[PDB]
Amino acid sequence: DIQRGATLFNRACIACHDTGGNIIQPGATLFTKDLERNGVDTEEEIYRQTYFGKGRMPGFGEKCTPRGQCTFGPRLQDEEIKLLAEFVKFQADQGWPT
Ligand code: HEC
Repeated sequence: DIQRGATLFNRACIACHDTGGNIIQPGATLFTKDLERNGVDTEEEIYRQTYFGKGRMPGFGEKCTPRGQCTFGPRLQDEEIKLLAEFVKFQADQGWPT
């Protein structure tokens, strides 16, 4: 559900990945070229990074561990992270339409 994925992305991701970008770390946007260069232009890789995190990208998964590498907010359920990974892949493929 793209409507549902957009809503969840808007509240859990968009402040950092504004319209597909990255306000913290240049080179690590959600655009296809950056995802590709970073080895993560697949739903499975997007899911894994969202779940466990990397660098200053917090992990959101329920079993993300250790505590310090994960969001200090609530964790996301597996189904939510799957929706988000699908949504990011779809948007990146589409070129992040505005
Ligand atoms: C909400 C759940 C999300 C989702 C789906 C993603 N993020 Fe982030 N992200 C942030 C930073 C600093 C990075 C770079 C980390 C590094 O260089 O080691 C990332 C990276 C990603 C990717 C990979 C992008 C790439 O081109 O390699 C993906 C798929 C991704 N994120 C998804 C920063 C943040 C945040 C700032 C506090 C927040 C919030 C999020 N990300 C949230 C999400």
